[PDB]
Parts: sequence; structure tokens; C-alpha cells
Amino acid sequence: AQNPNCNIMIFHPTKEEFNDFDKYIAYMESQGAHRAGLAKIIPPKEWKARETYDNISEILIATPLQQVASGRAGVFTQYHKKKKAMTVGEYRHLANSKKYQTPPHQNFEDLERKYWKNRIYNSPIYGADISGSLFDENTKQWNLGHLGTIQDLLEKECGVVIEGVNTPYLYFGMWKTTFAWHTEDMDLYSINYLHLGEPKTWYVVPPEHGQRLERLARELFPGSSRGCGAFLRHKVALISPTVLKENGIPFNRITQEAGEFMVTFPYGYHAGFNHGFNCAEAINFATPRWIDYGKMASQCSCGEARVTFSMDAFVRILQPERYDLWKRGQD
Ligand SMILES: O=C(O)CNC(=O)C(=O)O
Ligand SMILES: [Mg+2]
Ligand code: NI
Ligand SMILES: [Zn+2]
Repeated sequence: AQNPNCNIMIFHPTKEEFNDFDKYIAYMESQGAHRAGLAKIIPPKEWKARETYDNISEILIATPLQQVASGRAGVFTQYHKKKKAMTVGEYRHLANSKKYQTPPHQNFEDLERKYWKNRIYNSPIYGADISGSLFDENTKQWNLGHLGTIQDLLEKECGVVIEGVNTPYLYFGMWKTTFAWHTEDMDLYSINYLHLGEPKTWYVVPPEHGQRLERLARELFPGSSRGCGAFLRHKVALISPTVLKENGIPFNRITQEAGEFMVTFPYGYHAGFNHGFNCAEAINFATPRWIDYGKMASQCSCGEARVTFSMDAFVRILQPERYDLWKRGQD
């Protein structure tokens, strides 16, 4: 069995190997990459996402989100307070202001320490979930706006033709902006490219151990757990590495830098934070190996998780027994 300790693997494809996305994902899995829940892919030196970022300040962040924490430093939730619209140029200036900027630090480890010590005492503003792409249309390799769609994968594997679309999303971050512990919708893959700026630190639980994280989360967030049998779908709960280690939860960590891709694998729980002003692009995707995970994915029906249009068909086809309850939670 490849990668039996479920370590995060780092890949360096050549330009030739970068041509066929599906084939490379399957290669990484042949080497056991999925067992970690997360892999890093460093593009060949010949590749570029676009020519320059010199012209992005006019993108609008219609609904910036202030991430307000509650709890203790290592076990907290965050809620998103909506803020007035601002441009990326305005958001970058805010990120760099004395109130929001990255503090002086020695190295990524020192900054990680400071994040977990101090996160709860601040409320950083995240420009998350913005439909759009920064890949040049002429970038042919690993262009996250030109991937095969999840609807086409389901149709190819299962024969069923469904409505829905699959487009990328932009994320503009600042120091301490946080992504809570989650798996993807319908336990899909994700791919994330860090276009520019400061790093992103990731934490991940191997898919084979995801239920250990769920059981800890029920213990740590007991009111939330009574409210919903899949409350991690709400994407609000944080648990620090120190708390994970105290409770014996297997996990790994890695820091993504500008120019690098990360892939999350089906049912790989992940969480993390941004080091400073940055911009990432991410999209969900599927492969044949996903179908079994999609059929078994938990679902929130309490009303909180509220998701895209395209998830309806995935539930309807892969999970018909659950469909009526889940759709009530959507409505
Ligand atoms: O970058 C972020 O804030 C969150 N991204 C993801 O959870 C992902 O790419 O799957
Ligand atoms: Mg612009
Ligand atoms: Ni994710
Ligand atoms: Zn719920």
C-alpha cells in the first residue's frame, strides 16, 4: 500500500506531464497521495498562470466577510459578518494597514504560533467565494476555468445527464483569515492555486480517519452537534493542532506559497489560515474514484449549510433516499 503513514506528498511534474490533468491526478493517487487528504503540486518552471497581476485592483469584493470568533484560542467558532463592498485595491490597502497587517515574525513556525495564540482576539476580513478566474485564457495546462465538469464526469461514469454548472471562485485573504474544518460539498475534490501574495497554511486529516475528527468535533461543540448531525458542513468550527494532538487525531500540515497548487481529496478534512494579503482560485472537481464518496457523503439538512444550484442533482442521483430531507433544508 503506497503512503501508508498518509503523509502530504509534493509533486514536481514536468511540462510534458502537465498536459493531461486527469492523468496526473491518477498518477498522484498511484503513489498514495490521496491517503493524506491533501497534496502540493509545484508547476514546471516553463508554466505561468497569466502574464502579470498588475491589473487586478478593480475586481469587486461585493460582500467582504468579517470573521468574528467565539470560544477559546484552540477551540472556537467563527461567524461571518457582512461588510460593505470594496475593490481588491481597497481590500489590499486594508490588509496592509496597521490594524490588519501581518506582525513581525521570524519564520512560518513563529507566525503559526502567533496565529493560534491570538486569532480569536481579532476579526480579519475575508473576500471569499467570488465567482471568477485569474487564469489567462491562453493558459492551456491546469487552467482551473477549463477543467472537465463534475456533471460531465457523472454522465460519463453513470450515464445520467444532469443540469448544473461548475465554475471557479476567487479568495482574497489577509492575515488571520481562516477556513474552518470541512470536506468539500458531496466530498468532492478541490484544487486551489495561490495566484499571488503571502502564504496559506493548511491542516488536513487523512480520509481514512475523518470520522475521528467528526467525533472530536461533536465532543468539542456539543450544542452544534445536537443541532445538526453534519454540522461541520456549516464551515464554522476551528480546532488547533495542539488540541488535535492532545486528542490523538491524525493530521498533517503544510504551507502553500504563491505559484503552487494544492489538491484536496474526497473526504479529506482541511482547515487553515492566510499569512497576509493574498489571492487564491479554487474549484471542485471529480474523478471516477469520487463517485463512491459522493454516494456516502453526509449531509446537513438543518438549513444552515445552504449551497449551490448544482448540488441538487448530485444528491438527487447519488443519494435519492436523502433527497427529500436535504431539499427541505435547502427550502
Ligand atoms: O482558500 C480557502 O479559504 C479555502 N479553500 C479551500 O477550502 C479549498 O480550496 O478547498
Ligand atoms: Mg482590475
Ligand atoms: Ni475546501
Ligand atoms: Zn446543519
